[PDB]
Amino acid sequence: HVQPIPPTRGIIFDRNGVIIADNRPSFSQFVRHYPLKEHFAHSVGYVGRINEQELKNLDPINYSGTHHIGKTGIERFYESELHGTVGYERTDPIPGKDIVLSIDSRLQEAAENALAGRRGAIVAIQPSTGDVLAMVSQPSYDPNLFVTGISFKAYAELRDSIDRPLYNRVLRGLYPPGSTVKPAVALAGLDAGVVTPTSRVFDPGYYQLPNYDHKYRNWNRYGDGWVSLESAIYRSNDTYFYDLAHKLGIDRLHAFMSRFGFGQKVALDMFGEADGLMPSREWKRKTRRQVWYPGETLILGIGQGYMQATPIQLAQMTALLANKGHWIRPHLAKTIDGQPPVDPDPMPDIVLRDPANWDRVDYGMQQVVHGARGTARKVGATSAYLIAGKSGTAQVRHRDHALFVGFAPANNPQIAVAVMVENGESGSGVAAPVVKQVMDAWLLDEHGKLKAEYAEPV
Ligand SMILES: *C(=O)N1C[C@H](NOS(=O)(=O)O)CC[C@H]1C(=O)NNC(=O)[C@@H]1CCNC1
Ligand SMILES: [Cl-]
Repeated sequence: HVQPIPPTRGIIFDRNGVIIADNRPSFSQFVRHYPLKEHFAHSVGYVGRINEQELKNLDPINYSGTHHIGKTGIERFYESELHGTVGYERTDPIPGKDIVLSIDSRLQEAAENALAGRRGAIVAIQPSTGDVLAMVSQPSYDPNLFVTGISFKAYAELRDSIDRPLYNRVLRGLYPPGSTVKPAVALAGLDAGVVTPTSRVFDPGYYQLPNYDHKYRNWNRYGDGWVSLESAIYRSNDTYFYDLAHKLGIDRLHAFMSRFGFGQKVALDMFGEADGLMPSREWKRKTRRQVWYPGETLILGIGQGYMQATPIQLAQMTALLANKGHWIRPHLAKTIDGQPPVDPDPMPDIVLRDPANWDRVDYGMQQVVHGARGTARKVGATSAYLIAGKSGTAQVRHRDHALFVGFAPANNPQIAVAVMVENGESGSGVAAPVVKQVMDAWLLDEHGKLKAEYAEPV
């Protein structure tokens, strides 16, 4: 008599080879094991028993003897590769393909530590390679409770908590990116030619389009005076980008911010990534069926309105500013079966008509943290490396979310981080120190100094 044999699920490693997912022996068959538990619930995901629906959507041959299936995260997206082929009693089953993740969990743990128990999300990207060095969504849960079947009570402890431990804030958490988009908006205006690196704008504390008497007010009521590209970035002036978005138009704004990855998903291998929203004139005609008003473009110049962005879309934009426009999609899976995965649908690189604008916007982001009048100047006083970042706030009872993106070292980008702290208020005061703690753990040795590898200038 012949009898089928199930295959063993592929092992999951981090970027340094620490095991993220084993298989443990049980009797009356292997169970999947997550030896780091909550530190990867939203990155790797988990597996569970196979339901009524997914059984009529799986090979009865290859999945014979396989009673569990990927549910979310990496286990699902690469369920095919991690599964394998069955054997027969001896045709031996070929074990599932092993996956090496890009995440360094010495940075994943340091990021969760930097979040300090607050609800939110942290995403770290290596801009030259696209490796997702960290993917953090707080709070967490133990993925080892669904592998065997989770008690309908313990599920409720997850489901009926208002902190939402099941919410993957990195992938399905959509927030108005706020002031953090202003570097990309500046590049949109600089590219079109409506604004030049030295062209000035007087800030009386408000902006009016040449038709209405209505005033679009600056976050500083009394104004910043004459502001240029750099002054507009390290002070995050709203009137400068009110004026920039006006002279640019939403037709060429939505097109530019789309090439930065806003609108649809950015990553290569992230299950259930929300597209986000980059509003255009065609969207509002479909969705709301009303003509686009020129006042709706000005709120977009400072990252507001109906615009929706996921914390990974933000981090990819941060890596893009670090990468000088070379488009490489973020990806968790570093290698599959020992070779890196290939992007089937790449994104075109962002080729500016004056490539020096990259260094000018980066220098504006650079003075955000280190300038004498930067919003996050206190963060730069405690730094051993140059940080080209920018703080912001998201729009929302309770307060509003604090945001801060940034890459470092500014002159040789090795890390790109985007942080969203729920109800943090001060992008400069809470979200900025979290980036610097995440960036510190990646760049600093264990004695507080910058690593030898990253110090040399290029
Ligand atoms: C961007 O989101 N803004 C710029 C400020 N810089 O962030 S931080 O606090 O330095 O870290 C933060 C506030 C936010 C802002 O409010 N910008 N201005 C507006 O939204 C209009 C002025 C008041 N009504 C809207
Ligand atoms: Cl200030």
